[PDB]
Amino acid sequence: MRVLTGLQPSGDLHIGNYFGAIKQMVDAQEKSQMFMFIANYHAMTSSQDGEKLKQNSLKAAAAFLSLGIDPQKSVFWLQSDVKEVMELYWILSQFTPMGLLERAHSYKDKVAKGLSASHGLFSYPVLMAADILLFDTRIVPVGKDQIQHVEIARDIALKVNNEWGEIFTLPEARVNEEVAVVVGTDGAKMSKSYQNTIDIFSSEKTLKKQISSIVTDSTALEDPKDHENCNIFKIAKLFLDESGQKELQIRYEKGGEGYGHFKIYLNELVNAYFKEAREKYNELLEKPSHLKEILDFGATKARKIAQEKMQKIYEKIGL
Amino acid sequence: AMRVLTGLQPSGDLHIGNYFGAIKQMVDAQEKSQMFMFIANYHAMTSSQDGEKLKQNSLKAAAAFLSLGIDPQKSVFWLQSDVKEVMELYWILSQFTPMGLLERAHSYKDKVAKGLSASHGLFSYPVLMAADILLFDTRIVPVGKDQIQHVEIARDIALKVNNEWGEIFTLPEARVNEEVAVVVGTDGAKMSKSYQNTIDIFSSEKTLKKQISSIVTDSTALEDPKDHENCNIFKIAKLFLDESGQKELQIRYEKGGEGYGHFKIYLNELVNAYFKEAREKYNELLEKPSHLKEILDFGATKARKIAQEKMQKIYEKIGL
Ligand SMILES: Nc1ncnc2c1ncn2[C@@H]1O[C@H](COP(=O)(O)OP(=O)(O)O)[C@@H](O)[C@H]1O
Ligand SMILES: Nc1ncnc2c1ncn2[C@@H]1O[C@H](COP(=O)(O)OP(=O)(O)O)[C@@H](O)[C@H]1O
Ligand SMILES: N[C@@H](Cc1c[nH]c2ccccc12)C(=O)O
Ligand SMILES: N[C@@H](Cc1c[nH]c2ccccc12)C(=O)O
Ligand code: NA
Ligand code: NA
Repeated sequence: MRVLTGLQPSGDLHIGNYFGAIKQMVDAQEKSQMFMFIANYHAMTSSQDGEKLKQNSLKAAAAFLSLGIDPQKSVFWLQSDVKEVMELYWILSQFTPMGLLERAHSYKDKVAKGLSASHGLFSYPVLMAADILLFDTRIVPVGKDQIQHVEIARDIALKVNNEWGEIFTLPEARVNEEVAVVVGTDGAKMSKSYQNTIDIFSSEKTLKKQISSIVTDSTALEDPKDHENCNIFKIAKLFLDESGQKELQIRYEKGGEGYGHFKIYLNELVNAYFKEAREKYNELLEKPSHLKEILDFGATKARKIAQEKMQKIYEKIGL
Repeated sequence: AMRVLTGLQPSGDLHIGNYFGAIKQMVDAQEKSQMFMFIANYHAMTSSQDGEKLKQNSLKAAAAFLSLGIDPQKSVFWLQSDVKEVMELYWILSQFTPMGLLERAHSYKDKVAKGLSASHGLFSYPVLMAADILLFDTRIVPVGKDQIQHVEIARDIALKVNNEWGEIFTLPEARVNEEVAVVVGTDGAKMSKSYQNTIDIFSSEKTLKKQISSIVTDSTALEDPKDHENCNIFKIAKLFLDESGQKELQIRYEKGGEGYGHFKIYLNELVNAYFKEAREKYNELLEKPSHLKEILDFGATKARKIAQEKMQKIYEKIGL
């Protein structure tokens, strides 16, 4: 069962991304050969500022490598280096009823929040179907809002298979509901669109600003504090084993220590936890030639698989 | 010396109406125009996914146009799918294409109006066509009224792109070719495949004999003078005859003593001799695939160099 994950290059990774998905992805690499790609063609649907898009791609590559993606075990590349996905995209469009795409909620949702009503935004799910189907993907790890896109991919595969014979694997979404939802600085679900994030690859000065923004109770410094509902505790939990959690909890219930101290402590836990990844990340961005090499290594492996599939597709479509 | 670009998407068998109505003009434009012509095989995928047939149609189309006069040395002639850059450009242009432009395309509207369901491919092809045009800095796109809106769409995309990124694309213009003398079919009506009134270029002599035999004549006795002004044999023969050739035929008509059966026999001789070289070349290109490939490969290298230069500029703007 091939697992394939496309990764958005847009924006800074935050601890919610890390504990909610990335860590699981990294720890799954010994279980099977996993496929992961930075989806920079898809990033063009929300911006055409090339200088920014290009840096976003480099940074995303460096972030995921530094967080534990192993290019030896896995197949990790930049979407735009394997150009076969473009041709399959066009071929798959001949099998995609407009009806299927007009219904898609993701286009409506993105338009409603201000994105441009463009052909690229509308066509987003077809290109993603090409990503999935080109590599005979069985399982697509996604957030809940990308489930329908995977479903669209499958519907397309069914239409192709019905016409051409069983040439595509039928993909299914995998969402993990087991995972804790990481609260942001305001108490709501941590997300970039809420600007309530604690970012992984920021300077200590920047991280301090973020942690300081965390909303808390009005409870006096002297009085016992409720750990169960405290955002700081809730985030600290991510960095603490059983004893450390209890030790912090005990500081909460004693009084004489304030949330300002708890924030100081959280800064320490966060800086220490991602210390190694941050240095690796800055190290990769400092010498971009090594990053290009890692990405090229990954592309070579993905391209071989893509080229094998395209040869079969070429037979069916007459290329 | 403005660049003229035409995508070619033939269907069924080519007939003398396609030839004298469009192809000859295109062939003759080569010496004094900068002509780019491609077999639009990506676009043919919108109405068929029968790969076996699609592959053959492409080979036949390339062989046919080469046989009838496309000069690979003078012009740039290639198979669309050999220059893959066009797919990448198509995706980039989609980001600059508002939905309303494509929703208003008649090719999509007409389909939905007659009840049918449309594929994303049908909806999206004006964008791919815009990529075809813009990739090569086309100034002039020779098209049928059919296609005017598509060129306008390509023009709107280019303007949007240029507004965002600078001088990236040349603004293309449609050229409707006017107003070419219609070719009469075997039945008196305009020759067309829909009517089954055609005379085909690359058929067997048996099939040509059959088509010519079907030409509608008048009931005039064998020996009597024939009226060349109303005769479809004569009207069709004119295409293959110079002014004094027609005159010699017309004398034969006015003289009498020769029947329409004999004029049809004559018409066969004219058509077979006129296309003899093209047919032999056509068949040769299909029987020895390597020769056609060499020619298509050459065309593709000339077009690809231009496409690569455009993409280098595009890459700087989109971050690739
Ligand atoms: N606050 C969060 N808590 C748990 N998981 C999260 C959180 N934010 C993102 N994820 C995970 O990361 C993925 C979605 O990332 P994404 O939506 O692009 O980032 P963002 O939160 O900024 O909007 C999903 O797998 C989701 O499970
Ligand atoms: N009878 C004709 N006389 C003049 N030109 C023609 C004729 N039939 C076709 N053409 C030319 O050939 C081109 C393609 O026509 P096409 O759609 O292949 O014909 P049909 O109606 O047989 O399908 C047109 O752009 C037109 O200019
Ligand atoms: N749409 C995905 C990114 C993506 C692109 N192609 C994919 C293929 C498979 C899985 C995910 C993707 C996201 O928003 O995160
Ligand atoms: N759409 C054209 C063929 C075509 C594809 N791309 C083009 C670019 C320019 C001119 C024509 C084309 C037709 O139906 O005949
Ligand atoms: Na978000
Ligand atoms: Na017709």
